[PDB]
Amino acid sequence: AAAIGIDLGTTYSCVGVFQHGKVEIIANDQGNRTTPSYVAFTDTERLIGDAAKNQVALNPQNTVFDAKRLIGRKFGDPVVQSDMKHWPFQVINDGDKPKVQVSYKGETKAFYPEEISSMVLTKMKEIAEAYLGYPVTNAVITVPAYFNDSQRQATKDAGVIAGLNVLRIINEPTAAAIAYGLDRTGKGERNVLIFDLGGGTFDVSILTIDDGIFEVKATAGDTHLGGEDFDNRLVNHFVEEFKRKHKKDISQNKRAVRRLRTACERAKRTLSSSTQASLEIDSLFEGIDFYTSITRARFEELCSDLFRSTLEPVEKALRDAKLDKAQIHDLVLVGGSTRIPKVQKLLQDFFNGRDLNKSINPDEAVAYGAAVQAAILMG
Ligand SMILES: Nc1ncnc2c1ncn2[C@@H]1O[C@H](COP(=O)(O)OP(=O)(O)O)[C@@H](O)[C@H]1O
Ligand SMILES: [Mg+2]
Ligand code: NA
Repeated sequence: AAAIGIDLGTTYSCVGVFQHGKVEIIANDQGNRTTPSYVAFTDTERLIGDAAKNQVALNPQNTVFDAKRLIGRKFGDPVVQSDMKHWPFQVINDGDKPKVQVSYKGETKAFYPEEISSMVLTKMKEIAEAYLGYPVTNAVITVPAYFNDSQRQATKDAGVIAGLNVLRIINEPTAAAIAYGLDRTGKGERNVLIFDLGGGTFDVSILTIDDGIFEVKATAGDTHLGGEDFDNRLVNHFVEEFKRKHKKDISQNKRAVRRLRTACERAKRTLSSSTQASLEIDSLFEGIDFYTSITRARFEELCSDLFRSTLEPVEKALRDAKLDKAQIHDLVLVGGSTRIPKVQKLLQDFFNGRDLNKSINPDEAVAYGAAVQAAILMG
C-alpha cells in the first residue's frame, strides 16, 4: 500500500499520494482538491469537511474549526485565552488542557483538539482510500515550522487516533520545498523563501538547503492574517451595499452574515481568474434576494492594506536571515490566498521581477511535498 502525505491545515487540509513516478492530489467526494478542517455535531450525525462547513450557518455552536489553534496547548496559554473570545463554540478546561464542548445526539460532549483533528485526518485518510481502492496505514503529516514539541506530539496523536502510523512530522515550508524538488541541490547553499498566505495564517520562512539538509534560517508572519480577513472586508462592503439598496442592516442576523460570508469567499475565488464576480444570495434577509457584483479592482481596494502588510514580514525574515533579496534562489507560493493576482504582483515587485514558483496549486504544495517524503520513507 502507498503511504500518503497530509497537510492538516488550519482552515483546509489536503491529501496526496506518490505512485507511478508522480504525485497526485486526491479530490474528495464533492470533487474538491482540499477539504475544510471542520467537524460538526448535530442531533443525529457527525459531519466532517465540506458537509461540516456547508452547515456552519445553521449550526454555529456545534461546528468546530480552528482546532489547530488549540492543539498541543495548555488551557491557560495566552493564545488559547485570546482565541476563544472569537469562536461560536465553547472551549472548557480539563486539567489545564482545552476541550471543545458541543451538543451531539442530544448530549453534552467534549473533545480534545487532537480528537477533532483526528476526525479531519480520518476524512483525509478515507478520501485517499476511495482513490487507491485499499486501506491506508502510513502517513507523513505536516505542521508549521514554529510548532513546539507539544504541538507536534498532539498532531502525531491525532494521526494515531485516525489509525495512521505517522512516518514523520515535517515542517510545512520544508514540504513545499520538497514539492519543487529543492531538496535535491547538491553541495552548496541554496536559500529558499516560502511565502504562505493561507485561510487564517500568514507564514514567511527562509530555508537554507545544503546537500539535502534543511535549516530554518528565519520565520515571520502573522498567525491571524489570511483569506478569512479578505472575506470579511467583502462582507462589510456588501453589508453597506445592502443597507443602501434596501435600507436594512443585516449585521446582527448571524445566519445572514454567515451566508453572505460564504458567497463572498466564492466571489473572491472567482476574482483570481476573472475581473468580475456575481453574488446571488436567495433570501439573504427577510426574504430579500441579494443579486450583485464586484470587480477585481474594487476587491483589491478593499484589501489593499492587508495585501501590502504581507511584505514587512518578508523584510523582517530577510534581515533575521542576514540575506539580501538577491540572495534568495527560489520564491515559493504556498496557501490558497497566494492565488490572488495582486498578492503575486506585490511579492514579485518586492523581489524586483523574480519568478514565483506557482506551478503547483499553492493550497496543495504542502500535501504534495508530504506525499513525496512519505514515499521516500517507505523506500
Ligand atoms: N482561487 C483562489 N483565490 C483566492 N483565494 C483562494 C483561492 N482558492 C482558495 N483560496 C483561499 O485560500 C484559503 C485557504 O488556504 P489553504 O492553503 O487551502 O488552507 P490553510 O491556510 O488552512 O492551509 C481560503 O481563505 C480560501 O478562500
Ligand atoms: Mg496551509
Ligand atoms: Na492547507
